[PDB]
Amino acid sequence: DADKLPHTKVTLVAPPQVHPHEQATKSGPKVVEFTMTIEEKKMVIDDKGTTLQAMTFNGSMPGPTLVVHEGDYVQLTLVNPATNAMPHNVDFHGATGALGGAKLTNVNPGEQATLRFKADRSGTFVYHCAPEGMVPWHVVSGMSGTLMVLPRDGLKDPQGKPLHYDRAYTIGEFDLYIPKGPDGKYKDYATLAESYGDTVQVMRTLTPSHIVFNGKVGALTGANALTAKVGETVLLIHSQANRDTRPHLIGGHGDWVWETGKFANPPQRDLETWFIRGGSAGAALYTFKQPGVYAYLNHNLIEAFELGAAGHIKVEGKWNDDLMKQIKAPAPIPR
Amino acid sequence: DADKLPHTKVTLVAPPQVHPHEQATKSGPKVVEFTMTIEEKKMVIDDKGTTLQAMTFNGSMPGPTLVVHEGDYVQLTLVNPATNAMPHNVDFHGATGALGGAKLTNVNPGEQATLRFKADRSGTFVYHCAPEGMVPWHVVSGMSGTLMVLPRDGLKDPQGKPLHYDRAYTIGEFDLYIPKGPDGKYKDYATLAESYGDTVQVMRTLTPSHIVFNGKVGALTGANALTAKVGETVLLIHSQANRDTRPHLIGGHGDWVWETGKFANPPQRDLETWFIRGGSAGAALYTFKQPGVYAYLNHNLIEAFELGAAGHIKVEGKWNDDLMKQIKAPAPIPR
Amino acid sequence: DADKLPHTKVTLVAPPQVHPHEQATKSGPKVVEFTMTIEEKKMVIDDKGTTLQAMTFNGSMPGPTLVVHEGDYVQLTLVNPATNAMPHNVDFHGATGALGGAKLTNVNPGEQATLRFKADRSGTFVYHCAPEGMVPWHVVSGMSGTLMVLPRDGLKDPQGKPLHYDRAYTIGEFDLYIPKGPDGKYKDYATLAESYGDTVQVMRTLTPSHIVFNGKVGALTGANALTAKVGETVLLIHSQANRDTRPHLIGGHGDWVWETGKFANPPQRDLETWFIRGGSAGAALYTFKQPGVYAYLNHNLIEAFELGAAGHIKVEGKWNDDLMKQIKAPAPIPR
Ligand SMILES: [Cu+2]
Ligand SMILES: [Cu+2]
Ligand SMILES: [Cu+2]
Ligand SMILES: [Cu+2]
Ligand SMILES: [Cu+2]
Ligand SMILES: [Cu+2]
Ligand SMILES: [Zn+2]
Ligand SMILES: [Zn+2]
Ligand SMILES: [Zn+2]
Repeated sequence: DADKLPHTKVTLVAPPQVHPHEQATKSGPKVVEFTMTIEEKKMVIDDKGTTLQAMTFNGSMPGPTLVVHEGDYVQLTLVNPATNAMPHNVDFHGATGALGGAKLTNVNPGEQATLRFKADRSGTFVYHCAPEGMVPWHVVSGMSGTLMVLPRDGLKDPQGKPLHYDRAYTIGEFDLYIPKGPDGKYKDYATLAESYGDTVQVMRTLTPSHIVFNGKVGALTGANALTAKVGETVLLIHSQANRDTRPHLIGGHGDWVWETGKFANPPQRDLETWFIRGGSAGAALYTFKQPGVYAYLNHNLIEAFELGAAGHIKVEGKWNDDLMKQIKAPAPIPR
Repeated sequence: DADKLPHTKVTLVAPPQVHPHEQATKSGPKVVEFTMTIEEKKMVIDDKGTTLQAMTFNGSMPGPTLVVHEGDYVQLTLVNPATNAMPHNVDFHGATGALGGAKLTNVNPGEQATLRFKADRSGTFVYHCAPEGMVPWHVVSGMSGTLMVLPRDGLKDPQGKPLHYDRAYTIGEFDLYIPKGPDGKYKDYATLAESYGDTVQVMRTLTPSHIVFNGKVGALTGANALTAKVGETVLLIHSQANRDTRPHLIGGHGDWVWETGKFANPPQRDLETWFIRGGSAGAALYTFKQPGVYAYLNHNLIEAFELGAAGHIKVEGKWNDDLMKQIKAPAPIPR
Repeated sequence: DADKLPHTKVTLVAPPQVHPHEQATKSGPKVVEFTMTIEEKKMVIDDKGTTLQAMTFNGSMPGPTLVVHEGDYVQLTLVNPATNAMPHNVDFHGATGALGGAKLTNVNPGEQATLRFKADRSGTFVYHCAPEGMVPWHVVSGMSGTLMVLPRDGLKDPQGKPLHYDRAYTIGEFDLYIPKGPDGKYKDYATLAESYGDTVQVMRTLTPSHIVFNGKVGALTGANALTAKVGETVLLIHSQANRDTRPHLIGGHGDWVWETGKFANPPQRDLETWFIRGGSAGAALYTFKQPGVYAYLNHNLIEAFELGAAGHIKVEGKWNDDLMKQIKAPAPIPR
């Protein structure tokens, strides 16, 4: 039992990376220790300077991804610094009991707490803040991320054959509800508490003002695009703690996808577009076969291109004419 | 054939309970007789006294759950009392032909009819009212429920091993479209017919004013919370006849879930959040491992906490520190 | 390799039909040649004369369905006539690389191009136009359709047993965003370019004005209903390039359904309602057992009956009292 098991300490990393870890392991169960510190801050979320009175685990939207193996215990120290204004907690969907841990992690500014639970189920699971009476506001303002519980012998296909990834990326998709004033301009609030009432009103319309990957329009574009090479297998972890989304890799596929995010279930293959239910994290593997700049996006194209739910993946390597060839380039229609 | 088979008479019960029944059975096929009586009534749907000009099977939202086994015949007498104002009918998604039965059950006030069909497919299926030219209005006003067709040898896991539940609960989730007047207050209508035009306008926005379990905000909370004990397996039947939803048990899981609701298909395990397509009923099993008060809700948290799509499950038993332990309670951050 | 393979030329047909083809085949891989010509035109989309400044492949919403087999190459000549005003391209979700082909098929009016790709994955896949900076507008205005890549040995059930259809129908479901002027009437635009800004504004609300099958309210009703007979198996291909939908056959089922649309995955059986993710095509088989006029629709009933997402299937044959019988017709309630 957990008091007799070896402990290990994991250092988290900022999205869209994921901290180093093993897939299949010869290691036995451990109590894996993590720490997160809550940061409330105002963030610029689009290219015209709109701000969000935001709330984060570890300073980022999403929070960092935590990786353990089935049968490990997650032991998180949750810190709420006195520089914050609101109480916070955490609800791990991967956990069993006490509202996912929320009941045992209620921290006011200047407080901290330590929760342990058993990661007895494999998969990608959302975690998110959930203070009594303020749940949706904390979630939509940025307080969510992914716990990935890998099977002890790695991922498996529907026939039980081994699957793997060579790199992993974590994408959180955030439906935002930014209020507007009488002039039709987005409101800028001096404090987090001042944004509340107006935000609730926008939330109740069910219409996001912005839907962003990793905290801002274009977060995963340009110098910040995801990268890969031909022949590399990428795992794309996609979390949406509040609202449905439908990920698609343009010019690629989901080779093996667990859209409900639970690795004891067989994956589906060859997907064009998959579905992440609001309140869950899903996972797709894809092995790149062509070089070039791919778009990874929500395939409600309005939500992607107008509202912000789209990123890029820049892939190195040799073009393959067997998979795709320009036979005749654009030219005048023969008369 | 059906004319030669034994008949049986089932007495229905009000949601969220489900009438007594066997799971696996040594019984052969029967014609299972049911009766439902339509009631139009005005209902209070939230905590500030908003009303809905409602339409129900048997007086409740949802209608009662009807349970048979694969190969039985359902024989429903549908009664429309003269005290009602509108014609009604029923469309069983579990049935084959004549618009699910709608074409054969058109009853004006003061009329009744009796439909038989063969329940040749296992699963949870929506039934709902569907009068020509008035279909969405009758559905959104409350006229739906679940037919559960159990396999004759009970539920099975993906390996064909037996699954069971110890108790069953039926949850209907209702997207409501309550109109508002020039003062921004919800309108109160003296008759059902007077609510129609204004409701159609709100429906066409696709934005529910309220999204409730079992007919009202808080229906399944307080003295009306669902109950269980540690070690008990609960079946949660979830119907949504009009709009998608994404059920989640906070602090629990879907141990085995048929989110499309069709028991001949293997279930998925370990789900955090599952998806009920508008126009379907799904089913989840969960075995409680921790005591305490769980929330069962739509994980669009705005739809749950702002609009009403959330209930509670109060669970008796002994806490398990292996699954979850508070290691350090909330306390000042060490300086 | 592709340069050494036999070529074949397919003549496309207008939806809701699908061009003649084999299911299981003894044929080896071919380069299958297709041509499509883009047509921009103004279309009447409802029964009160509302117009859409539309954009189509081959003159129809959806574009025609293209059918090949796994291991074939699709070789499409894309023509953009000088009578069109906008540049166009095509993104095949069934293809690997260069944004699905979009990067290699950018055609201005008066130009054409020829793309080849390998159809290495079985399933129904969306194709759609995707010009840089104009993607959602081209999609929502009508520029999408289905590529069906059949397994070389036909469709298979979860046990690997053979499945087939006797006829196939292709349904595209289009979320439209028609602007309105100060009088609350739908705007009519003299050119395609004039509709742009106003349409973007409506798109950003995420609320369709109309949601139609095959380009108009009632497209698949009356003289244009789909047809079948008792004992015939129909394949219903359903594409939605932008927005989720939830198909349902009223009085029927999805006997075998691939709702993600990818034939290497086992289908689900007995579905009441299935789910097509925005940005995908799905496929259902159903064998008719009762005659009569069925409704095939999106089971958000507001989206179906108010906004237009519903069609009819008129089925010939003999009624079966075993599956369904009117026991007592509507009559006065006994006193
Ligand atoms: Cu918080
Ligand atoms: Cu949650
Ligand atoms: Cu009715
Ligand atoms: Cu229905
Ligand atoms: Cu175009
Ligand atoms: Cu696409
Ligand atoms: Zn690799
Ligand atoms: Zn039990
Ligand atoms: Zn046949």
